[PDB]
Amino acid sequence: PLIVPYNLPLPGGVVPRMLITILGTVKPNANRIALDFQRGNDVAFHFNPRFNENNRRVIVCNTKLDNNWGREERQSVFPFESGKPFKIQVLVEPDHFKVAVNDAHLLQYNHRVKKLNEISKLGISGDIDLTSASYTMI
Ligand SMILES: CC(=O)N[C@@H]1[C@@H](O)[C@H](O[C@@H]2O[C@H](CO)[C@H](O)[C@H](O)[C@H]2O)[C@@H](CO)O[C@H]1NC(C)=O
Repeated sequence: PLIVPYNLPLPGGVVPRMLITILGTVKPNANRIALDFQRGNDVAFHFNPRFNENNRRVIVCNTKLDNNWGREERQSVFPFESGKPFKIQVLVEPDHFKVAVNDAHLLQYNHRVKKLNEISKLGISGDIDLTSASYTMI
């Protein structure tokens, strides 16, 4: 097991065909999970399952540039459950991050930060027990 928050270095940045796999279990009565793909202080892709935003479960995705959050992209399909093991796979494609949860496609996020090679770390945080975080090329 890994200590949360966990920083996964992405040496030389991300590139198309890189697959990141995250295995963990959601804590009971979780509030949030977050993945933050970083370019220095900037957040290229923030992926943020929220378990109780005004008694709704929602995934919020966004980009933070110069300390400012941009336009949120919201997904109401919510495959995480409190107390239960999950797998998140993030596949870098030429034009977007593609995210699957428990083997099922969830969402795509168009690249707003376009210097992919500068996206050099992934932060994993939130209400989880983290089992594994790794990457491979497909
Ligand atoms: C309903 C709505 O628009 N709520 C937003 C919050 O989502 C937003 O929260 C911040 O969201 C960013 C990602 O976009 C990130 O998850 C931060 O950790 C989180 O604090 C908040 C502040 O940017 O703004 C709310 N908007 C309003 C109108 O208050």
